[PDB]
Amino acid sequence: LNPSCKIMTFRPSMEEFREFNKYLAYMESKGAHRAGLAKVIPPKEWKPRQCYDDIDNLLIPAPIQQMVTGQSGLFTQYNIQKKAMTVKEFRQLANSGKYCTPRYLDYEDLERKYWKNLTFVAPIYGADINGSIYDEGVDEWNIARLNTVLDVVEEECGISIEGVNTPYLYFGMWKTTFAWHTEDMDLYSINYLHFGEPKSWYAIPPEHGKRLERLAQGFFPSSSQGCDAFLRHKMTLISPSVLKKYGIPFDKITQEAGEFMITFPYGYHAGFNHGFNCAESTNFATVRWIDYGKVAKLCTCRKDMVKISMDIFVRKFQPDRYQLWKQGKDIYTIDHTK
Ligand SMILES: O=C(O)CNC(=O)C(=O)O
Ligand SMILES: [Cl-]
Ligand code: NI
Ligand SMILES: [Zn+2]
Repeated sequence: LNPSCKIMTFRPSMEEFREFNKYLAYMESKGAHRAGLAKVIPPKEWKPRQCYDDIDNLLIPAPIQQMVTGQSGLFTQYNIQKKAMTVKEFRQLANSGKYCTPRYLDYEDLERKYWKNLTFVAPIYGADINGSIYDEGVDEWNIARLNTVLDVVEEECGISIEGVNTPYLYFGMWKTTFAWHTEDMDLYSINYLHFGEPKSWYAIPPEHGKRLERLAQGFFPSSSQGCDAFLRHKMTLISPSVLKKYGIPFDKITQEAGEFMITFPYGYHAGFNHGFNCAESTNFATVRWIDYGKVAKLCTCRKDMVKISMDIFVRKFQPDRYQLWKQGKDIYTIDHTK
């Protein structure tokens, strides 16, 4: 139990680290999941890639100019697609006077500059690129193959996981933003920062998630009017100032190069990149997630949003409740602490 619900940081030895699934279980046994987010710093000797030089040549097919509109800690974000770009070209763009990180004293100061400068120059994010940049043969915490319940269902049972378990690359520059969200189907996610400047995160404990949603609904009654789960559009920014004022409990932490972040089922998070960087992420599941999956509020307003059938997971891992669940009689409220 982690009763404060504060974001925990783990520093495993190489032996404790080798097995991702085992380590995640250890993390949750210390109450890591109550914060909605955790940091894992792997041992210094562990390198998922020996040389990042070739990545400069990688193509970013569809870079995204992030346009923010709003005022005083409350913003909506929309994307404008830009020309394809190599990573080398993107790096040079990010480091130019227009797009580079401002001078700052410390992270708190930099955070302050972010919220103050959001509606000026629009940053460009190289987001959602299919792929992994781990060397072949790296078997520890390989984002491309984590072997979680998600992978078992896909391979043993022939069920479509939706490419929820496929790796994505994200090249950030200063001010590039990720709006408040939980993962598709309220899954876990894992995020590794390969190289470059940090990434700052805000997190809300799963046990206070509904309070963020309520606050969001108040500030964007428009958005809310058109969609039960509008936060899933990933367009809504709410500053910590606004959160503090309305008493939404949250925590913050900065991920540095070589660090893993793990977000947990129904753990709301958001944040921004400090400058040029490269992160790799995917979604994954555990048995504990199943109850979240069966109860997840989905996007009602679009066509192609991600929706995974929960039938196989309930049938295979919750056989005691399967029939009751299919009858609509599996009624419960989730203990985000267990
Ligand atoms: O780095 C980003 O663009 C945001 N990442 C996440 O929301 C995540 O890894 O779960
Ligand atoms: Cl700035
Ligand atoms: Ni996320
Ligand atoms: Zn929607």
